[PDB]
Formats: sequence, C-alpha cells, structure tokens
Amino acid sequence: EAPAAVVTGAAKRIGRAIAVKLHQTGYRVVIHYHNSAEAAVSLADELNKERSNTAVVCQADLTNSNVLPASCEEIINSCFRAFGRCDVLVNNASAFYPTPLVQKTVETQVAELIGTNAIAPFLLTMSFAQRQSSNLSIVNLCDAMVDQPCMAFSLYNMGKHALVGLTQSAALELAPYGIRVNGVAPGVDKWRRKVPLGRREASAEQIADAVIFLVSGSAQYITGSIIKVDGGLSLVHA
Amino acid sequence: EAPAAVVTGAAKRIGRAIAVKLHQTGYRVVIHYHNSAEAAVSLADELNKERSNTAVVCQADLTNSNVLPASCEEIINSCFRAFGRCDVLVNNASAFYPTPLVGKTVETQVAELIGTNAIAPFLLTMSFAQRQSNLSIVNLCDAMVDQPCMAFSLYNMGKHALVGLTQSAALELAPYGIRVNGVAPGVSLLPVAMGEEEKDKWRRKVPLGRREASAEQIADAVIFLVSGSAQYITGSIIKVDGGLSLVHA
Amino acid sequence: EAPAAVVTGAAKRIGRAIAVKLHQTGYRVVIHYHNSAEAAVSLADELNKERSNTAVVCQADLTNSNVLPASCEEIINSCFRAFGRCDVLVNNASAFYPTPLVGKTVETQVAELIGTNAIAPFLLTMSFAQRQSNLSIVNLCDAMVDQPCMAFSLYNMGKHALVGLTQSAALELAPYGIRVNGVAPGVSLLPVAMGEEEKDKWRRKVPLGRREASAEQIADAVIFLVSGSAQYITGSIIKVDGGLSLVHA
Amino acid sequence: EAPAAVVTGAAKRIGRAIAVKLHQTGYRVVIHYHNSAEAAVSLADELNKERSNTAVVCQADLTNSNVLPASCEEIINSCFRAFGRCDVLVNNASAFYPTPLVKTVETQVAELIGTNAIAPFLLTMSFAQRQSNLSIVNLCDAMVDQPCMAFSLYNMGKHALVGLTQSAALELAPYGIRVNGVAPGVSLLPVAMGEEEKDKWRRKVPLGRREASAEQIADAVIFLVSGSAQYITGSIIKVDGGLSLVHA
Ligand SMILES: NC(=O)c1ccc[n+]([C@@H]2O[C@H](COP(=O)([O-])OP(=O)(O)OC[C@H]3O[C@@H](n4cnc5c(N)ncnc54)[C@H](OP(=O)(O)O)[C@@H]3O)[C@@H](O)[C@H]2O)c1
Ligand SMILES: NC(=O)c1ccc[n+]([C@@H]2O[C@H](COP(=O)([O-])OP(=O)(O)OC[C@H]3O[C@@H](n4cnc5c(N)ncnc54)[C@H](OP(=O)(O)O)[C@@H]3O)[C@@H](O)[C@H]2O)c1
Ligand SMILES: NC(=O)c1ccc[n+]([C@@H]2O[C@H](COP(=O)([O-])OP(=O)(O)OC[C@H]3O[C@@H](n4cnc5c(N)ncnc54)[C@H](OP(=O)(O)O)[C@@H]3O)[C@@H](O)[C@H]2O)c1
Ligand SMILES: O=c1c(O)c(-c2ccccc2O)oc2cc(O)cc(O)c12
Ligand SMILES: O=c1c(O)c(-c2ccccc2O)oc2cc(O)cc(O)c12
Ligand SMILES: O=c1c(O)c(-c2ccccc2O)oc2cc(O)cc(O)c12
Repeated sequence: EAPAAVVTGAAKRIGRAIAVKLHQTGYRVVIHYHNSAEAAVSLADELNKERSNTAVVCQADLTNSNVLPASCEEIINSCFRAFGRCDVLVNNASAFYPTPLVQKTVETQVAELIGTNAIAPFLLTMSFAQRQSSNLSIVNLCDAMVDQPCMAFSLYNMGKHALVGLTQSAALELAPYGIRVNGVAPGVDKWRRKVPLGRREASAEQIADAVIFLVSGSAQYITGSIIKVDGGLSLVHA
Repeated sequence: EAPAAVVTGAAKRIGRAIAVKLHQTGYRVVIHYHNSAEAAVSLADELNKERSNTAVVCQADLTNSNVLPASCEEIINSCFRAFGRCDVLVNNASAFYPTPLVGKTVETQVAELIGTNAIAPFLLTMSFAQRQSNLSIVNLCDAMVDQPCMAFSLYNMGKHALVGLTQSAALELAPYGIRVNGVAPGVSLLPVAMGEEEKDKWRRKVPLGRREASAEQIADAVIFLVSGSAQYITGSIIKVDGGLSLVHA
Repeated sequence: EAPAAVVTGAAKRIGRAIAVKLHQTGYRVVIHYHNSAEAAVSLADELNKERSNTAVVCQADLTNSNVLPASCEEIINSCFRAFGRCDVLVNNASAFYPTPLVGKTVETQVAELIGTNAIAPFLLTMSFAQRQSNLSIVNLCDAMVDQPCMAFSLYNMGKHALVGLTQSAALELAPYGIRVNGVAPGVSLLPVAMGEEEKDKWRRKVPLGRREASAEQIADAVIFLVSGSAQYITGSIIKVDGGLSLVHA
Repeated sequence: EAPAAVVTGAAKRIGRAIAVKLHQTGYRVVIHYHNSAEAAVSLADELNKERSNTAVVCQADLTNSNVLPASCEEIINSCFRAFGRCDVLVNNASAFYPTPLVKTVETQVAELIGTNAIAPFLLTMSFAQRQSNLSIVNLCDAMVDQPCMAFSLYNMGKHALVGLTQSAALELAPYGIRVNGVAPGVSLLPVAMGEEEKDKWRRKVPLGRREASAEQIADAVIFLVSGSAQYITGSIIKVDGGLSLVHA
C-alpha cells in the first residue's frame, strides 16, 4: 500500500505546498485544519480528483489546553483510520505574532505561541511513536532566524527554540524505533532585499522540497538535522 | 544604598550558593522557594545575622497556570516591598525529571517542566522590566541542551526555550540598560536520590578534574555576569561545564 | 549540454560514491586524485563505458604551498578543458590523522591538514567563481566538529575553517547565483587501518541503526544540495550522522 | 611567586589593555609585538615603573612559515627565561583585512590563517610542552557566523581558532590547563575609519549604541584566567553588546 502522512496547518501556504508535494510523491494525506475548513476541503477535493480516497481532512485546535493531548491523539488516529498506517508527521502549524516584554491575556499568548508551536508537536510526536521495510519520520517546521530573532517576539522565539530541542530529543529517543526526526527552517520588499539569494523569489514549494528530501529514502541516515531554507538570510549581519 | 536581587529556587543547592555569594558581594536578597520553607527561612536567618534587614523569603509555585503571571509579579513586588529596588533577577528554579515519548498527567508535566524552566522566567522578566545602576538578569541554562539525556524531551524543550528567552530579552531590554545572560552548568550538584556509583559514572566523563561543578563554581559565573566587569556582555551564555559538552559519545 | 562537476579525492570511498551518483544524475565529472592513480583511471573508464566522453581524471597535491593556488586553478581549468563548463565543485578531499599538542614535521602537518581541509577548498572556490544554470559548491564538513576526537586539533581546526568558508562564500557568491553548502558526516567509511573491534565500538554509538553511513548515503545529501530542489538553500550544512552528534559522553 | 603571562600583539589596543589588566592583577607579562616596537617598549617601561622587573618585550612575526614553530617556541621560552614560569597565554594578535573571492593569495593565507590560527596552535603546543591556575585565552570573534562580506580568510582563521579552543580544552584538561575564548563584536574600530562610518556600526549595537572598550574585552579575559573560572574550559564568552543577536 501507499504510505500516509499527516500535515498540520495544511489548508494554506506552506502546509498546503507540503501536502501537495507529498501527495505528488505518492503519499495519502491527512489535511489538518483549525479554522480553515473550506480551504482544507478544497485541497482534499483537488487531491482526491487526482487519486480517489487519498486525502482526508481533520479538524483540531492546536492551542495548549487540557484537551490538547486528546486533539493530537485524534489527528494521528485519523491517519490510521483512513489509511491503516502513518509513516510521516509534518509539524507545520504555527502561530506568529509579537509579545512585547514591556507594555489576548498573556497566558492565552502562551497557549498559542508555546502550545501550538512546541507542545502540539511534542504531543503529536508521542502519539505518532506510540501508534507504531518502513521509512518512518517526522519533520518539524523550524525557523532559520531563531538565533537572530525579531524584536518583541520572545514567546514565538521561545517556542521555536523549544521545537529545536524537541527535534533533537525525539531524534535521539526514537532512533531505536527507526523513526527519524528532522527540521526544515525557513527564512522569509525590505526583507526581500536582505536575502543573499534574493534574485530568486522565496516560495512555499522550496520549503516543501526540503521536506520531501527529508522523508525520502535519500535521507535514511539523517536524523536530528535541521535544514535551513533561507536564501542565506541568517548569514547576513546587522 | 545596597542593590537587591531576586533568586528563584534559592533555599538549597545552586540557588542558595548564588544567593549567598550575591549577599557576600553586598546585595540584599529575596530568597524565593516553593516547598522548602524551613531551608529558606534558615538561610534568610543566617544572612540577616550577618547584616540585618538584608534577606527576605518569598513563596511561590512556578508551575504554569492562569495565575502564574500574578505569582511572578508578586515575586518582583516582594523585592521592591522589602528593599525599594530590584537590580538583579536570577532565574534558577527548575523542575527536572524524565518524560518518555513512548503519577503525573502529561499536562501537569508540561506545566511543571515548561512553566518552571521557561514561562516563569519569561513572566519574571516582564515584571522585572516593567517595574524599573547595573540592572541584569541571569538565566540558569544547561550546557548539554544539544546532547540531551535520553527521555528528557520536555525538560530539554524548556531549557531550549530559556536560551531563546535569554537572546530575545537581551535584544529587547538592551535599550533599557538591562543585560540578560545565562550560565550553563554541565554536571554540577547531582540529584540527592542518585546512587554514588551512578554519580561516579558521570564524574568520570568530565575532562577538567573528573568531578562535578561545585555550587560555588556556578555562582562565581553568575557573580561575574552581574558585576561591572560584564557591563558590555548581553545575550551571552557562559558554559561552566569542565569541558563536558565537548566530549563525543 | 550536460552539466559538469569537479569532485576532489574522488578515486575512492566517499568521493567515488559522489562522482558516481553525479554521473548517474547526468553530470560529466572530473575525478581528482593525488596518489590513487589506478583507482581514478579505473573509475573514469567505468563511467566512460556508460556514457563516452563524460569522465576525466586530474592529478593534484592539495597540501598547502606557494604552488597550491596554481594546482587548484588547474583542477578547475581541467573541467573547462574537458567539458567547456564547470557547474558543481565538491570539496571532498581530506587529510585525517592525529596531531597531539604534547614522522612529519609540524609545518608539514599544518600544510597537509589545513591545506587539504581548508586552504585548497578556498582556492578551488576562488578559481571556480573566477571562471564563471544551477551553480553550486558542496563542502564535506564534519558533524563532530564541536565534539572532536582527542589529539586531532589540526584536523578539527581545518574542518572548522571549512564551515567558515561555506558561510563566507555562500554570502559573497550569492549575487553570482552560486550556492555554497556542506554535508557533514558523523561516522561513515571507517579508516582501512582500523581493527574490527574498534570499528564496532564506534558503530555502537550511532542511535540510528548502530552502523556507520554508507558512502552512498553521504552522496545522497550532496545530490540533493546540487539539485533544482535546493535552489533557495545556501550557507546550510546538512548532518548525515545517524544522530551521533546528539549523543552525550 | 607572582604568576606570568604572555600576551601576543600586546603593544596597542586590545592586547595592550589585556597586558595592563593582567599586570594590575599581579601578573608579570611578556609583551609580544611584531612591528610596534616603540609602543611595546613604552608599555613595558610604564609597567616596570609600577613594579620593577615585571614586564619584558618579545618581537616576532606570526605569519605562517617554516620558521613559525621556532618563533612560537621562542615566545614561550622568553616568558620562562624572564620569569621562571608561564601561567597564562593570551592569543590576541590578529591580521584583519578583506580577501575577495572574485599581496599574493598565499601571503594572505600565511598572514590571516597564520596569525589567527596556526600561531595560536603552535603557541599552545609550546605552552603545554613546557608545563596552580594555568590557562589559555583565545581572542575569537562574536560575528563568525554572520561574517563581513569578502572576509573569507579572516573568517576561516577565526573559525579555526574556535576549533583550537575546543580541541585544546579537551586535550589539555588532564594537565589542568583550561582553554577558553573571548569573542568581541565591535570593539576598537580601525584608526583610519571616519567617525561617520564608525557611527554606522555603533548604531547597530543594542546595548548602548557604542563599541566595546578594550578594557571591557580585557575584563572578560581577567575573569577567565581567574580563580572564579576554575571549572570553565572550552567556553567562548561573547563581549558584543548583543550585536550578534541582531538580524539583517
Ligand atoms: N545540578 C546540575 O547538575 C545542573 C545541570 C544543568 C543545569 N542545571 C540548572 O541549574 C539550576 C540549579 O540547579 P539545581 O540542581 O540547584 O536545581 P534543583 O535543586 O533541581 O531545583 C532548584 C529549586 O527549584 C525549585 N522548583 C522546582 N519546581 C518548582 C516549582 N514548580 N515552582 C517553584 N519552584 C520550583 C525548587 O524549590 P523548593 O525546594 O523550594 O521546592 C528547587 O529547590 C537549575 O535551573 C538547573 O536546571 C543544573
Ligand atoms: N569517513 C568518515 O567517517 C568521515 C567523517 C567525517 C567527515 N568525513 C569527511 O568526508 C570526506 C570524505 O571522507 P573519506 O573518508 O572518503 O575521505 P578519505 O578517504 O580520508 O580521503 C579522500 C581522498 O582525499 C585525498 N587526499 C588526502 N590527502 C590529500 C592531499 N594532500 N592532496 C590531495 N588529495 C588528498 C586522497 O586521495 P588519493 O587517494 O588520490 O591520494 C583520498 O582518497 C572528507 O572530507 C572527510 O573529512 C568523513
Ligand atoms: N577590534 C575589534 O572590534 C575586534 C572585533 C572582533 C574580534 N577582534 C579580535 O580581538 C583581538 C584584538 O583586536 P585588536 O583590534 O586590538 O587587534 P589589532 O589592533 O588588529 O591587532 C593586534 C596586534 O596584532 C599584531 N599582528 C598583526 N599581524 C601580525 C603578524 N603577522 N605577526 C605578529 N603580530 C601581528 C599587531 O602587532 P604590531 O602592531 O606589534 O605589529 C597588532 O598590533 C584580535 O584577535 C581581533 O581579531 C577584534
Ligand atoms: O540538568 C540536570 C542534569 O543534567 C542532572 C544530571 C543528573 C544525573 C546525571 C547527570 C546529570 O547531568 O541533574 C540535575 C539535577 C537537578 O536538580 C536539576 C538539573 O537541571 C539537572
Ligand atoms: O573524520 C573522520 C573520522 O571521524 C573518522 C573516524 C575514525 C575512527 C572512529 C570514528 C571516526 O569518526 O574517520 C575518518 C576517516 C577518514 O578517512 C576521513 C575522516 O574525515 C574521518
Ligand atoms: O574583527 C574586526 C572587525 O569586525 C572590525 C570592524 C571594523 C569596521 C566595522 C566593523 C567591524 O566589526 O574591526 C577590526 C579591527 C581590527 O584591528 C581587528 C579586527 O579583528 C576587527
């Protein structure tokens, strides 16, 4: 049978491009969404028109709460139910906004910027591992600018740092199960002009290309690695 | 007057050593504690006998919850209430225990490991900054964050997040003259419940002396970062690890 | 026409697997070698049997000296002479041996370890850029550069310098459309001289499979970085280490 | 009785401030210089006025060559001949200039890689072979991962010095020799540089919109060689005002 992948936040932008490329490579896909139901179904419709019953949607709020563990279990379960297997988890969903240190409640901001960006990936990783010839792997969507962060983005940056720690800890702990764990770290008119490879427009498809590599048989010895896909931006001094 | 410092988890071990060395340097100190009330009061008693009215205690749970922002605000408020100023914040308190991927509910583990290690330092940083000389924050990091112990993912995530806070807060608070740095132990004071044979296994890994860091050695790096000799240093994390992090598998 | 690639130290082991995979992908190849003439010519013959006029050899010593720039210029020139273009440079050649701090002279060890691992890649990069589609350079780095082998200081210095070159050249060559990236093996093909018991010692450290990387697995990451699927990737170093660099002492 | 230190490139700027602070802390000092003889001698004379027979100068070119190992051995030897001991080595001397990809190139290699990396390696070898609170401090660069355009050889040399710091920390730890680094961002700016250009760099620094003084860099060196750092080895302390944290 065809392998199957879960992509979180898959309705639009980067998650959509990732789901499309996995599907094109022969994966069946779970398109996770929170609010973007119309877009998720529209994508599933397009993929199913290409190959019948190869795409399903799954609703879950990835905010941290007492029910986040159940929601993450359901995302993984939905893959097994539709397809009988779950070979690939892509932790792509993320919240992004500033949280200034000097002036949503702050604990709501914690729930979104830490919950969605780090805790949901952790819980999804647990559920994925617990439910397990094969080529099993997880890819976490990191941030190339994690060590040169945007001003007043402390909670966002903390969450993306935690995600690096998860990538490394899970790579170590899941290696005995043959589960590889890796990351892809994107960068980004003012910003475009900073990018060394700025002649090329940045695209969601370029991010997806790195995800496709990492889940492929061409990356079977790669675990705990984070691939920057940033056009050189992180190399540029102030 | 004398400057004042908040040290979290200061009743015992590394936090106590930091509080003691800050006090010896001339600081008035808030000794934060959670469960170790007898030890915290005993320490404050010793310090106050040395110089009267220079130490207070402050109890707070630093587990994440909807009241954590108020608890962190209160810790900073206690320093201003006792001493009329708050010059230094040391984020030392930490929960440390395994959370295998394959007692406590997972959401409790998240609240404790991510709350103590990262969210509380964030909220304390917010409160410290908002309440405002040589002002600085020192975060107790971990030199082994990139070579983590097996089955400690939540602990490791929290310490990674603490590196992110150190860097983000250094950037953002620099215009206010608040420096933000870290001290990253490798192996220092081993868990009390750890057997000696297991302690020795870890000691033997350390290139510089085949021994763990003393609490004083960790405190020495904190003292440097808060001192005038570190006035241009912000966003730096000083490993105090005897070379441990350089040793391959 | 078909694009062309220079692979240094391509007669044997990882460089050979890289040359083969680039050839299989459609590249014409310059097989650079130093001492392994029989192996280099044998490889070129095998590749030419597959597609005529798609492989040549080029001999050069990559030890540092006042003639190293001419040797590196010649390697790039050989690709233009054979194929009329040079699209890819893979800096794979390496000297590897201990140089303790406490029968070669020290300046020979410097010339060999720093020359082959760092200076030659720099000069080859200069020549490649000056002679100039999907142009790129791939440097063979080392996943263990921050947890080095005992008594390998010069080797480790050379590999650190190669990280610096990768980043500096990525920055400087980006406006010419030349990407510069690295592939960092952990334990891959072990030294020929090594005993089986010692080889197994190292194999057992690797989390993913308890085995070293095959040459083919290292080559796979090089193939990705030179491909159209990596056109926004520059200044990146991909570890291909089975998790080895994540394992504490 | 009093410990002794070698400081390379100690005649001016950062190395001068390091030599002064070490001397103030109680060290006897070898002031290494290459071209700056008058400044080296003036510093030695000032230090000897403070305490007799506590400073000497030592001339050497630290460019890579067949004679570099002997030169580096002689620098370390000069400390033992003057003071009977050598407790601290500070690798401060540096060549710094652009080397665009697109002086001969091999001269540039010899200068940039020799001063910044090979000379520190050879001095480390000689220091260790000759051997309490022993340590080495290497002057690194906080911007090694966000380098200036067209500075590849300089950047390669400073990356190699990070590798040396870590490899030597590991290998010399059994001998009780600690090996650490101090990594400035922008400190003392080139003397010729216009104030208007200096200001473009100063404005980038989060902490105070100014460059580090030489004394602030020296303060981190003094901490690292002190009894307060006796468990610290293989560590590189940035002294950069937050500069390395600032995105493009
Ligand atoms: N020890 C090492 O080898 C080592 C290695 C790497 C990093 N570090 C870091 O260095 C710092 C000091 O280490 P340590 O071994 O001295 O720390 P520790 O003894 O493990 O913990 C210090 C204090 O943290 C407080 N704490 C724990 N959970 C809390 C909660 N939910 N709310 C409020 N306070 C809480 C406790 O206070 P009460 O006792 O009052 O309840 C405890 O005494 C920590 O940040 C640690 O992560 C230590
Ligand atoms: N193997 C591993 O486990 C491992 C681990 C980390 C990094 N790496 C890196 O990956 C790359 C390939 O590894 P490998 O084990 O296949 O390499 P290797 O066999 O050690 O060396 C590859 C080739 O480099 C050439 N070479 C050595 N000294 C030279 C000189 N002075 N001038 C010109 N060429 C010279 C040799 O060519 P001739 O035979 O023609 O003389 C040799 O065949 C290297 O850069 C290595 O540092 C490998
Ligand atoms: N200044 C900064 O902003 C900055 C930033 C990042 C890193 N750093 C690092 O911090 C350290 C001190 O910086 P600095 O600006 O004070 O250094 P500097 O003035 O550029 O150089 C220090 C000394 O190095 C010596 N030197 C240069 N080439 C030499 C050679 N071939 N042989 C022997 N000695 C040689 C020179 O000695 P003579 O004058 O006697 O010839 C010079 O006075 C350096 O390692 C530098 O790379 C500085
Ligand atoms: O990080 C710790 C740690 O690695 C270790 C550690 C424990 C056993 C063996 C090696 C260790 O580094 O102990 C800790 C104890 C604490 O109270 C708090 C901590 O953060 C640590
Ligand atoms: O870096 C290498 C290495 O660590 C090792 C290595 C050797 C023994 C045990 C573990 C290792 O990673 O082998 C190499 C062999 C080479 O020909 C070239 C190299 O760069 C290495
Ligand atoms: O690294 C340096 C540097 O970045 C700079 C620098 C120069 C201009 C603008 C910004 C800088 O960081 O100056 C140096 C001067 C030296 O004498 C030696 C150095 O290593 C530097």
